[PDB]
Amino acid sequence: SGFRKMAFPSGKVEGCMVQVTCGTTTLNGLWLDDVVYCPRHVICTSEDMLNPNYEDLLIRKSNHNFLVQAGNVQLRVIGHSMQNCVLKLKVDTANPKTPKYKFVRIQPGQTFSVLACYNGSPSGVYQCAMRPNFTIKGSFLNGSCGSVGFNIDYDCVSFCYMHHMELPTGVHAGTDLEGNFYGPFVDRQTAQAAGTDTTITVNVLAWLYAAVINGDRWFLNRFTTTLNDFNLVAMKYNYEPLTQDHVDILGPLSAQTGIAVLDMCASLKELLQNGMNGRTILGSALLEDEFTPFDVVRQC
Amino acid sequence: SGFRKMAFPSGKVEGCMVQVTCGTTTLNGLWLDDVVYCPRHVICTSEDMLNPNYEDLLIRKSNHNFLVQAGNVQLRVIGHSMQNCVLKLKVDTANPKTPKYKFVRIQPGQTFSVLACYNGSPSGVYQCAMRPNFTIKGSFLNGSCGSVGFNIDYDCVSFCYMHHMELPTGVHAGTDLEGNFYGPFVDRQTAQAAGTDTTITVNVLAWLYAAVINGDRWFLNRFTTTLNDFNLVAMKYNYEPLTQDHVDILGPLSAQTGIAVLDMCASLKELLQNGMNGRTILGSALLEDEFTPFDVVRQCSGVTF
Ligand SMILES: CC(=O)N[C@H](CCc1ccccc1)C(=O)O
Ligand SMILES: [Cl-]
Ligand SMILES: [Cl-]
Ligand code: NA
Repeated sequence: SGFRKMAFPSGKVEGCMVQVTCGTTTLNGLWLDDVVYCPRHVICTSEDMLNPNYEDLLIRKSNHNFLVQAGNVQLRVIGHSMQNCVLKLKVDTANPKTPKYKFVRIQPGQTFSVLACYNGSPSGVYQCAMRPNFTIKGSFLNGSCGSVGFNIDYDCVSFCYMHHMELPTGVHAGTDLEGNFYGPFVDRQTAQAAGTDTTITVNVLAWLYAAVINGDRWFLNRFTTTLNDFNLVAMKYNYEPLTQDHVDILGPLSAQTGIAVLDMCASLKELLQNGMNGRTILGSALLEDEFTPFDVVRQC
Repeated sequence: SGFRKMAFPSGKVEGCMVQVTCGTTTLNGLWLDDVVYCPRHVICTSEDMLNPNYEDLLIRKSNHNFLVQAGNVQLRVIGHSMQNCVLKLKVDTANPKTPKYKFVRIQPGQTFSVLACYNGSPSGVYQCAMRPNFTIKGSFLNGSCGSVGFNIDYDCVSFCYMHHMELPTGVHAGTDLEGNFYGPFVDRQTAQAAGTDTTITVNVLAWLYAAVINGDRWFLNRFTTTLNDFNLVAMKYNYEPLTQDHVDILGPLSAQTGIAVLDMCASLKELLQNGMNGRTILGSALLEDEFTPFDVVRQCSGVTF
């Protein structure tokens, strides 16, 4: 037993990380088969940060303006194109370490691992969630752009995130591996701000079910709630509305513990009213929202 | 910016994980050069685990009693020996993915990454501290025995931990890679309990420095203190004593933030005596003690492997 923030093993992603240089700008690229994916803003100069014309900056590049390095090996760029906010550099070598992979666009509430990289080398791995405001609370320094987020279900790597920028509140914005931004953000240094963030209600409930599976019962109560009454209370605490989809998704955890989803909702209403009274749940004195129903069933 | 519980990249270790089976027991092995390391308790039945005679159980077994599987490849065992509570299975093939590595023994308070594995297959990686009572607060299910803990320094993997068992409190016990237990534990089915734990003071301070580097500053104050004064408050709150060595190790973070260690100790004294008054530090309502000073320097400067 025990309950930990756990990331996927990073090895299958490590063997895909390269350094991409264009101008004086170096960041990370993802090398799959014969394509290197990286943030298109690698082609921006210091005066092209506010309103870059990516189509114009790209057409002025030759393949040999792109320096791609896989460890000590210079890769030969033989093609360049742009898909949304992702630059794709065709190279003359397929990565021999390419894992089985796919590209998946995730929804808010979903979790994934991030392999934080600098100069094409891995620094560390951690778990993140896509926040309801379409940001992630990452750990990223200058040089981290092109680091990716991923899940590994059953030997196949699902790439879901590529890191593009830090917003003024210190949270992170990026794209799927088709180059489409999560949320209303753009790859320009024009003033942008995340929407008000909310707590991921379904994930809190999943983590309360995990606490019960690990033998915590102190926060349970004898009450139930309607789905509608729960949402009226929870939104006063900046909690996301719980949908009938979310209720359904919790069904297996409901069945394993024999606590109905709306009984557990009453427990969460009460925890929001009382706080923890100097107690902890699974080692936290806050209600944790970065574990999904799927994460809890995998780990428990 | 941002600050997360961050593991080392696990790829160098993923290439060393194998499945070891002896009779009805399957758990994980570490394949380095031509030796597979695993818990010696792989040779035990249920009966055996109550009062095992490992010497006796092992001399009975032959090489062919150990089934070692590296993905879909059987390795041939050509030798078996025991070192303390670890079994060494010599195999006929050196691991071609053996990284630069050494075996190291860590101290309580030091952190490392665990690669959680099942049937020889890597499942998850997480960061954890060797607790002052020599347990780790792990996440392990049936079949995670032989999962390992490590640090990376440049291109060298330092292996520091092998998982052997769960204690009745849900915390975990194991050995270094030379088979020496961390803490007062034995590999038998018996009544064993974790000693009462204590907070790793130098790590809480490191984490307060991480918070300041990330602009979380409300807990800072005009006051300073002394080791002796702080250590009387520490002892009272079940905190490890702060040594001069610990002050020295925080040197870099004190320099890089403009908060002296004893200035930050005065912040920590006020937090222990007063609580957080409904506030949070780096998204926690508790004082976090599983980041070392080196963890904070590494994460906040982007050290790479
Ligand atoms: C050095 C670096 O990594 N800078 C990025 C923003 C760099 C950028 C440039 C052009 C358009 C959008 C974003 C960050 O992490 O904040
Ligand atoms: Cl999703
Ligand atoms: Cl309250
Ligand atoms: Na102070």
